Amino acid sequence: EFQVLFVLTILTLISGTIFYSTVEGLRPIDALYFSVVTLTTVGDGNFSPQTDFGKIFTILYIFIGIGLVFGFIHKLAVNVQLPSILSNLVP
Amino acid sequence: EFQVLFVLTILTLISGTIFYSTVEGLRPIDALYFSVVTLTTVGDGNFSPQTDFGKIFTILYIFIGIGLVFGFIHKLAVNVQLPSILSNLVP
Amino acid sequence: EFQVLFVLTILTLISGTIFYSTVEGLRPIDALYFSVVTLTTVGDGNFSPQTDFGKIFTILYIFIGIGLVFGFIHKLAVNVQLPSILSNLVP
Amino acid sequence: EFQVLFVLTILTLISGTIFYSTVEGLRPIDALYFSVVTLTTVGDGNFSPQTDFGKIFTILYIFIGIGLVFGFIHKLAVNVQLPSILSNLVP
Ligand SMILES: [Ca+2]
Ligand SMILES: [Cs+]
Ligand code: NA
Ligand code: NA
Repeated sequence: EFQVLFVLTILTLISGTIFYSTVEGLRPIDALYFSVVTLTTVGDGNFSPQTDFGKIFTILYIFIGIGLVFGFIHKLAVNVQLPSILSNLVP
Repeated sequence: EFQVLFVLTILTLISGTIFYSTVEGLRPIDALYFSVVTLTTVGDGNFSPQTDFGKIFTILYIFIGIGLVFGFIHKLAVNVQLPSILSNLVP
Repeated sequence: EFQVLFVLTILTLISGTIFYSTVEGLRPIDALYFSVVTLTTVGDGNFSPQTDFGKIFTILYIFIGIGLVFGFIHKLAVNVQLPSILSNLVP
Repeated sequence: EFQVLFVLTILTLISGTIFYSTVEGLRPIDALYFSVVTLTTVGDGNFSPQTDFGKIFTILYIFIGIGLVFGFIHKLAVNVQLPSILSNLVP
């Protein structure tokens, strides 16, 4: 579950990294950063896609990627950080 | 369910597209982009409504549209991407 | 329930409106707009508090106000828009 | 529960405050502010990490910290503000 959500999140972020570095001309790390803050809804206060292709892609990317990213965050905390903390609350 | 949430999400986005292109003078694609990142809470780091009508509309648009948009995202992932992935996890 | 969440959301937004217009010097509508996009997590890409008092207040405002605002959105959609749409799905 | 989530949220914010003030050169209050709006997904419309170390750290910080911060907000409202309001609804 967590492994598949992890793999799935990685693939979605790789696609965004390739898209923004190619179409929007961002350095790969900046494309990855933009993909991450976009799908987590944090957003970036400096950059917004400048091309129409970039705007359309971003719209579709958000709708398809938000659910998955939050599912991963949802499990990464409930099935990986909770116990590591819950079990660690046992005297 | 997914079909109605899909239709309902589309109508909400069409209203925002018409509103921002008319009152805030945005090109339609930019108005659609702003509507999408606003209702998904991603936000835009470059544009904020410049008119008071735009600010009031945005406030009301957020309260009314956020629930619907996330319900759609909630189903688009649970009832359309999960199985397509879950059923695909079957050896 | 919806009435109390509505009243409670209004009071929280009035406090933010008074705070930002006084301490950060924003016009009331801009202070209300900032309060709304902050508590809904949309954010504003143009304005961030400029004073240390404003930054501290914003931090506390977010932690205390986010839960309430989303509870209101949660009910405004589940107990006020769903049926109005659900009951309207009945042939 | 609320006490542990409170302590855990504080430690996560202290780490971000130390990181951004050191690597990104922000004044401590600005580093704390950035950490808070980032983990709550509000975002900041003015500042984005300028260094690659800062961008990578922010990506990891978001994935690890978002779940915890929202769990805290989730309990701070359900187990600390609801009753204080619910019990106060009793004539
Ligand atoms: Ca900006
Ligand atoms: Cs945001
Ligand atoms: Na958000
Ligand atoms: Na934002």
